[PDB]
Amino acid sequence: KKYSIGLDIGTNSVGWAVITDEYKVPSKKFKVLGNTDRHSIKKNLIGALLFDSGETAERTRLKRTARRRYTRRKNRICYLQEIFSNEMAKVDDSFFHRLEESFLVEEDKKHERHPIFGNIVDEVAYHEKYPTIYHLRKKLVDSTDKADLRLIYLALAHMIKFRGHFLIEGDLNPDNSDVDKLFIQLVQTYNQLFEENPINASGVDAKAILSARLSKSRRLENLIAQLPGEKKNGLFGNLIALSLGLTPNFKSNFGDQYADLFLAAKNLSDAILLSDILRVNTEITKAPLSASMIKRYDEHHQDLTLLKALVRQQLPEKYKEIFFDQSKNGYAGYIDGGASQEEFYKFIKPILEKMDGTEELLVKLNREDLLRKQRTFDNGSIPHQIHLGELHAILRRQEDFYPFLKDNREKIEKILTFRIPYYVGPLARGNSRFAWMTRKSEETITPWNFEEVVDKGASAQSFIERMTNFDKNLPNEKVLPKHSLLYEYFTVYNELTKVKYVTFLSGEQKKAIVDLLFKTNRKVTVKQLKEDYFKKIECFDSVEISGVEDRFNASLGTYHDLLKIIKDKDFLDNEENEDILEDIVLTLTLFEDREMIEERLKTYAHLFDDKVMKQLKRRRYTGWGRLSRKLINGIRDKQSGKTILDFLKSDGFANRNFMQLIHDDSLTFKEDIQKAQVSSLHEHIANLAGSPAIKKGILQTVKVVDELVKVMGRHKPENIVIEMQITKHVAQILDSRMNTKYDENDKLIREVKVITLKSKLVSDFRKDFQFYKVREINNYHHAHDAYLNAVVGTALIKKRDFATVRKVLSMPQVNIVKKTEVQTGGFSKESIRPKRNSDKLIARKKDWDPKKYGGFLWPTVAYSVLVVAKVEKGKSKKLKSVKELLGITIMERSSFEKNPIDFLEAKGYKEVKKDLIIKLPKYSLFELENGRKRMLASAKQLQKGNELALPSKYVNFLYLASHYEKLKGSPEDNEQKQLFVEQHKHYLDEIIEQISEFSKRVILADANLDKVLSAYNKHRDKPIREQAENIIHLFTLTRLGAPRAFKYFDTTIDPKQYRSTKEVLDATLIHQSITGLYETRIDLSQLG
RNA sequence: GAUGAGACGCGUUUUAGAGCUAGAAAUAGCAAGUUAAAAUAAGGCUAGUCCGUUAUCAACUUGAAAAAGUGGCACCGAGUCGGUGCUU
DNA sequence: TTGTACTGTAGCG
DNA sequence: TACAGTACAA
Repeated sequence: KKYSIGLDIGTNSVGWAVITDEYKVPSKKFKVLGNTDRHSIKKNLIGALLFDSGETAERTRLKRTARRRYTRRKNRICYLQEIFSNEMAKVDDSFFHRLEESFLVEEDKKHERHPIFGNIVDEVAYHEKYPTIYHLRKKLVDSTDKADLRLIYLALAHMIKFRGHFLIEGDLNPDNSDVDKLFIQLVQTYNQLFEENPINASGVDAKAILSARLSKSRRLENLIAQLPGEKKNGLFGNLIALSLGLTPNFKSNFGDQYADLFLAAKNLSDAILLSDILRVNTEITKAPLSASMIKRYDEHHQDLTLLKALVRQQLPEKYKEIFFDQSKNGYAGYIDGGASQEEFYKFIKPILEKMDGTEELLVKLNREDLLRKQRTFDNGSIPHQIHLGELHAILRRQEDFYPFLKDNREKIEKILTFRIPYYVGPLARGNSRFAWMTRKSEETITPWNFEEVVDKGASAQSFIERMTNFDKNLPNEKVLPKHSLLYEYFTVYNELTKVKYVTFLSGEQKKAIVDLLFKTNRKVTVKQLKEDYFKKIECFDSVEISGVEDRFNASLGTYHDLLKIIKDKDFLDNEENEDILEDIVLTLTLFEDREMIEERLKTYAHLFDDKVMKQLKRRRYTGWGRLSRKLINGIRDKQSGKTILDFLKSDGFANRNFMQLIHDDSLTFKEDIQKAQVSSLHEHIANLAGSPAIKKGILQTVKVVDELVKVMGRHKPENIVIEMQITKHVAQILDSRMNTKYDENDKLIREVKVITLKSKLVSDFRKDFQFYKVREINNYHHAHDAYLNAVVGTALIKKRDFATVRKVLSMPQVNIVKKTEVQTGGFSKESIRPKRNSDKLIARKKDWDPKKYGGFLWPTVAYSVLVVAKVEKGKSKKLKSVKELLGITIMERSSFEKNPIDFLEAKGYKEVKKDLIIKLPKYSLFELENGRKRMLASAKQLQKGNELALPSKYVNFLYLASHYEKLKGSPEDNEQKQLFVEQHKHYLDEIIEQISEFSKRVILADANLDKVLSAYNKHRDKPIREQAENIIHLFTLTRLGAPRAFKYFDTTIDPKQYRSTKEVLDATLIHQSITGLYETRIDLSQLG
């Protein structure tokens, strides 16, 4: 009557099995629908579900974010066009239209082919006068005469579109960029640090002595040569090296006294970077980025003509290969091909080594300066303030000439400078799953009127309530920051409570250790404890400490940070100010923009003010903690009256750890956790947590349990065995769904007992008693693993059977089911291919013909559709009937599901029989002659779908033949396995014949069969190890799935691809259930 | 560790940046090249500076959909399950 | 003009 | 690893 179900859940597989109380898997005659002759097939209640891995939403999030960025960039361009329209439309009637249709071929182009002027003479004059955009930018900055309005528009449109980063706040100044002033500040703070023997010095000429011309290690002698009173190994060399990112010997040169020197060295380093990002830097006043790129263009031109002359005169061989070929990573490949800067350097670098006199040019490669482009991967560090200043200079230079620039200077500057804040989110109207913003009005949001439309308080508060995460130990409670005061003091006390001294720590000792050392220094080591506390206070000469090895991993960074921003130390040591300080760290963790942070902290202005506020406004914290206030110093024990944290302060002689406070059942804390932890099936799965790779596994195993209950007359099991983010989720749902009855005195009736097991027990059961398994032979190991889970679980709850378990491990019929997916994702591969005459190119837009504009390729098929119809064939037309599959792609999926009939007559199929349209997803199973099974991978690709059910004794033979000397058991057992597997060595020559029969029956890969037979015969004499590993990889030939290229000793066998789905037109399609015990067999040969 | 927000720089694609000479030419020699526009999932309607690659999905009967319903047992054996016997 | 075989295709920090 | 591009059998 009663039965048990065993499960084994993985990321790609869910194994399931039914056992009785006699450890036997039942077999039942299952009814089969469809038009086939078969009405009932005998099936066993053991099998496994195979499925695709569940993906995280990350890639979707990146594509979403990028798509928003492109939309907003186009919107900025549209805003600038709207500003220009009223005047420039009088200047040039069709300028924006030409810039819009610049992409089109001339025959699609309604207006003239030249985008800017529309006349060839003025376009050539523009390109001669301004070969790059930077020349036009620099002229518009540096010219006082009346300029043409369209060129002004290209300048600001280039500047607004490609606007640079916002990693630096506020405005730029030479006080941060010019290295000399921060060097003066750094030497000033060093001198006030010691004042005995200072190196007093003026500013430094960093343009040679610290930037790329003598950067990194070279500055440690170049700058030292101007100040020989200090040295490269000295502390001045130390600060310069720290200003160059090196690791100097701080311990040899020498407390938070030196932290000022460290931070000033870091800001000096920042000054060198903002100097070196621009070539000209301080060498000229006008248009610094435009000037830098014009200089780069001039240097590129002269070095290019030098390089061409030198190649043409001294080594004319491969002159065409460099400058004409455009395929072998030459200069023509650098410009007209897809060769990077470093690839072009790497191509000509052995060349330049071979040629003579290249030294003056090769250093430009060694400095990465040679023939650089103006649009490069290195432009990512360009701040937006440079473009802002350039745009401001252009509008101030043309303010009086064009009045609408004077009326809209702040408008254009706001278009460039506006950033949607971290906390506002998307500017939706409720039609977004992600948006949380609250409007204070119902109108269009522009950057000019952003500050009077969004309710920043309500949007901010919603942002707090969404972004806050919730505690793993109690999911209803808000987490603290990882940089919270109580979080750091929690982990400091939790690390300190496991320290034992020999001459455990008591409460007063721990409190004094924290008050004299942890609340004084960032890093505390064992030597500091035994020297500054035990000898100083406890008067202990010799102390041995075993709790901590070298130093404490936890530290009070946040405490000393607050002690830095305000020096009112007793205020930090006051328990009344704890919640206020928690609110500040909650403020800086959540927000990154200065405005709303300023609004939140301004409430506390009546406690402290001025310099402390202006200082603390620059601090920011990142990350979030794993614990809540309501657990650390929250719930209280009934008998002791102490929390987690109160127990951490004092626990008598034996000190108890947070995990062991949870683990101990003698307190009410476990009860307090479990009574508060608890918080349609689709509605029930819609809220659960965990990684996507395992959530799929849980949902599919509960569905498998649903189908299994449906099979067995709705009778419940006696117990269900479950394998071990998911640590209670493994049981949670199935306890809730099986156990649905309760009484007034019994809180829950245990009709089904959910038994939890670890993989160590089942693996040890397998390793001890010769019931071995491998992954390469077949996917029967999942079902065998689950059935073994059921066996051991029932045996342990209860506590010829060995013959039964060996027979079940050697039963051939196991219901392997590959779950059938409609494919979802991007409908094509992302590389845009160039123009071609092929019709296979996918159009990138509705009006862009891919024969002229290129397009995408490799489309993805969501599912295939079997159609029977008449197709127009032949010059002398007649209507021939045909049955064939057609692959529906992801882009055509919706258009197919709106009206399948019209979509099929769009493709050439007429007189389509509508009722015989069958939907075939990926991994649709077809059966053919001699039991050959083929799996539909696409409309024009099949896959292997048959299992080689090799008897268990030979699988034992293969496992023992491998791992020949790495058992790590006992010598008697190891030598017994070796001699016992040597006594069966003829199993090798029988298993190769097993492979031959099964592959000749259902794989049909005869050339590959002869290849592996010849390679086996000519490698017969090699020993057990490497032979026994190569037969393991030959099961790739017989394994279900796509045909992969496996490899023998030396030869590599290419896969045999089944690129023909014509044979499944007459096969028997199997509609297999999630457990596969119910099937619907349709004989497609009777259709059409 | 799941999950979200805001940004930047590249890349790709088509076009614009007049190629010259010898040429019946299939072409040969030379010059030139660094930049810009437009798009970056086709598109969708509640038209938002929003959404569109995450999750979900055997077949049949009801139901717009949600969702519900849809398939006997015992024994002997085992090449992807077969056979024997009761039952409506 | 239609099927097969072999090799190459794939946008990130 | 599904699909593309080129190269042959009829």
